[PDB]
Amino acid sequence: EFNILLATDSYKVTHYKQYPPNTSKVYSYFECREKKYEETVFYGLQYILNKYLKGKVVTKEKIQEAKDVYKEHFQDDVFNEKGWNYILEKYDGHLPIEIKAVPEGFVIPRGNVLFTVENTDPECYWLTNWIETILVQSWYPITVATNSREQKKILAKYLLETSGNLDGLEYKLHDFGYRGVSSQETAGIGASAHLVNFKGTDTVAGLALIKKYYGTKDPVPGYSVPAAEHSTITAWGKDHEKDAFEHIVTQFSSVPVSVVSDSYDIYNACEKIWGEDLRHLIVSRSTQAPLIIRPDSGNPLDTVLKVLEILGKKFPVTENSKGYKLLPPYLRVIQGDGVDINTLQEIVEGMKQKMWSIENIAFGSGGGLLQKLTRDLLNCSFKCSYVVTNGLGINVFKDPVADPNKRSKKGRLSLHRTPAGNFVTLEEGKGDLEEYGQDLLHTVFKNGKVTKSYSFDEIRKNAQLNIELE
Amino acid sequence: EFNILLATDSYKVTHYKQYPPNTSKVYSYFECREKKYEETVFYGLQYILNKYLKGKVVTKEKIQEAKDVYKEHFQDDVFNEKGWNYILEKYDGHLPIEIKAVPEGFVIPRGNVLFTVENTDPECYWLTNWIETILVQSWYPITVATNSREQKKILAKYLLETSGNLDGLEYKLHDFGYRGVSSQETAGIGASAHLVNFKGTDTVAGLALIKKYYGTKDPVPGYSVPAAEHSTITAWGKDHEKDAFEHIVTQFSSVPVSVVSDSYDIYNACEKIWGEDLRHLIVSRSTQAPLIIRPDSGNPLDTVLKVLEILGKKFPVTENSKGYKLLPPYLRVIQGDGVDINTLQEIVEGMKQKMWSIENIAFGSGGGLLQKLTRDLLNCSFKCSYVVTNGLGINVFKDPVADPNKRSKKGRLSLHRTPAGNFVTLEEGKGDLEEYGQDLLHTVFKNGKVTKSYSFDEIRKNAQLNIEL
Ligand SMILES: O=C(Nc1ccc(S(=O)(=O)c2ccccc2)cc1)[C@H]1C[C@@H]1c1cccnc1
Ligand SMILES: O=C(Nc1ccc(S(=O)(=O)c2ccccc2)cc1)[C@H]1C[C@@H]1c1cccnc1
Repeated sequence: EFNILLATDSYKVTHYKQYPPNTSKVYSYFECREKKYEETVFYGLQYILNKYLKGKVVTKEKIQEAKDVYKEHFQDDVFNEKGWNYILEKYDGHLPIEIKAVPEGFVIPRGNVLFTVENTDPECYWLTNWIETILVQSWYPITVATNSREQKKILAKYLLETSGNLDGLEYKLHDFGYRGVSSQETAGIGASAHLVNFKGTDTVAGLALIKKYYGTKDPVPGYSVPAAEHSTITAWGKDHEKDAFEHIVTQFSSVPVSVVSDSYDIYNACEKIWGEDLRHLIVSRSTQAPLIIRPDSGNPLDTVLKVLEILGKKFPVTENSKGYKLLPPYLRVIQGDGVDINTLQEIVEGMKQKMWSIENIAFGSGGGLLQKLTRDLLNCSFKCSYVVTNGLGINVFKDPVADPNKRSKKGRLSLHRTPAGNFVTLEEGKGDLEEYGQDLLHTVFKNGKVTKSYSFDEIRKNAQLNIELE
Repeated sequence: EFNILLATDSYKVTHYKQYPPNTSKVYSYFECREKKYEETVFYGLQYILNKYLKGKVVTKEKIQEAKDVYKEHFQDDVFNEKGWNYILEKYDGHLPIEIKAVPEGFVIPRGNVLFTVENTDPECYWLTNWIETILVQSWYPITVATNSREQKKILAKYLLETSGNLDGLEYKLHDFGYRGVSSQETAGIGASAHLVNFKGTDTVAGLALIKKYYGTKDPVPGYSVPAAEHSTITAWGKDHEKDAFEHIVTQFSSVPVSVVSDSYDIYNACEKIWGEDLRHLIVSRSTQAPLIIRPDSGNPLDTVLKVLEILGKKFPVTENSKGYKLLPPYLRVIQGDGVDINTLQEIVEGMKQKMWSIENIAFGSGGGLLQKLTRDLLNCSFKCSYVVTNGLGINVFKDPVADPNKRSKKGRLSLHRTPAGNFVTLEEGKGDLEEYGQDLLHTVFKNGKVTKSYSFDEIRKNAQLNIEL
């Protein structure tokens, strides 16, 4: 049983006493602050609104629970029981909050307003920033989606250059991150964010999240293929690696199958086992059911190049119309160890220099894709920009002397199209002057209700690469 | 509804068809593989056992749900319906698995077995590694607890050197990480792991997790203090920072209060606002209710030093018995921006060089504490080491030619004390020889039941520093 009264930074419990007396409005906004990663994919707020913020989120029992916990946590009675009771009695426990946001999947340059939050009842001035902590966690799906998309750009560039098209791009980066994230909930959120850009995942948790909170026309948003792990190879015993390989490809003879080949000696496995002993079982496979050889150790670039070199001498290689080398359609490789945005770039460039097409390879990423990310990558941040005290609106901001990068925006904000079709954020309520057309933010939450939402299909469309559109 | 049949890496769905025929046993183990972080705090498994693995975790509906999902996910009917129905019918949906583990809170050197997993029914040979994915997520609380403990060692060293004792050590690193982690669940898990070592947190989610899954004799495991955020200062308007400060310290006049002081000019705030305009409201405060000044920007070391330099000119400073400078007891500082294990070390060393006692300062850490950590920090890994096929036990392992660091252990494992009091993991069932005393692994889970549990108090005792001991 989630309790929103216990889902904030502890100090926020004490803030209702700290604002100027007679403050009736607190207005705040979220941005990926300007400071690589010049544009961000806005994704994940809809999950948060539906799972945690909407409907009756306050009850008598939840208030009492919070009261009891904070009494001990602070060793003092500081909890705003009266404020929460007001929301319970007046609004049947629905949050008197209005949130405006850019559409999910939108790709927006750094330093723009992405969403705004304000209270709709003057008694609830303190509520706007109470929910900062939970809303700021949107940094995570934003960052996964953005970093995943940047990797897609790299793959698109190199696939296009070495093959002349983008066929299969959406399957070139596979999510291996389930075991490497910090929790089950994180796994679902992170996997869903990756699926904004790609269709391949082994993080099953992502599927149910998308189905529940976003929705797709297709039965599922993401797909996988049969594959071995080291245990299904090593269990056969060291002297029987060939027997394991034979059993596995025979069990999965009519569908694609990935077989990890580095349990003892990746180079021996490729040259002698796959390349000689079991070659007859590989060359007989359909192009719809390739063997995918999976190295999993050593220097990622060096290993990929040597594996390709070996396979190229054991199997018939062709030269595509761009002049790049291509394995036969029944044989592919996946590199799924040590892949992050940096090593991904290094590998595809190294392959290009050695005249190997990117068609030959797919990538798996686990820790790099879903865990090795923090809120400071895109500087995702929530700040108060406008208050009303004694009936007077005041534009407020921080501006630390030692770090101009931490300066925050002033006043009421709105997002607009510029004459050249770019994005601009207007401060100080200047959007009201109507010199930049209509505000692009939409009301997505109001008084306990979700007022606008997006399907996962819409989100994917919004997040497309320019080259995909082109 | 959580569904264990949908809580694994997709490929594991296909593994029941890949093991050698006639395999009746798959036995696997978890270690923080050897390759800085020489010892790890084992913490978090009990949460996973209770929340996800115990009791009736298989139902008719869950099997059908998984069948339907995997049919579309694989575009093929590969799911092991028979195997899961067997567990449902035979064991009322309880997992026929035995897990043995080192006690939670134990501090164990890298490269040792921390827990093992095996099937208790030959039909369920495939189940051992089905649950690898969910169990391996224990890397996270282990890593948070370990990294938090390592920072405690640094703090202990410098607090001892500059003050002669360890008073208040357990409040020197405060958890600010709630907003900076990836989910609500991660927040609770991570916060609870930090509380193995310290008592200060603003990540409230940690308290509920501890109360539900571990338990403490005290009402709560962690505590906080009133504090401002930038919004409660900036809301007063730029020209009224002083009014904000005055209002806040007066509202919280008899309890500790932290006030963020860098909204516009941290140095002006310290020298002119706190140091002159409002000095009378500070020097009158109780030692049990100090003002804690919070910088939040700039180079962390340079800023801390300059803040201390400023305050030392405006407030009466003493010299402790170790020769280090000490602010009056109604005034302290917290650095809570950009703190991680590396910068923490830099700050305390810099303070020591400038003759400032660590008594003067506490640290807050958010992203560095709970989010900027990965599974490869401690190389937390789950591997199969033993199987029985055709009634014969076989010791199995991986040993990749290009990376000896990824070699895994062979056979049945056990953990023991060495004659010198250290730890050793015995391989190949050699623990059976009884030459190394009792196995330190205890059965914690068997056939759907949690069989051994630890309180959070016990875990804290196990995880104590030597210096504390
Ligand atoms: O290699 C694996 N899967 C896998 C392999 C290849 C691809 S692929 O090349 O994109 C692909 C996709 C669709 C059809 C054919 C090939 C997609 C997934 C799994 C063993 C690896 C894995 C899964 C989970 C966690 N860690 C590693
Ligand atoms: O400074 C803050 N709290 C805080 C300040 C000082 C300490 S302390 O110095 O360890 C301490 C502990 C116990 C009693 C008295 C003082 C402990 C916590 C909160 C504003 C900062 C915060 C909280 C949450 C997220 N981000 C920043």
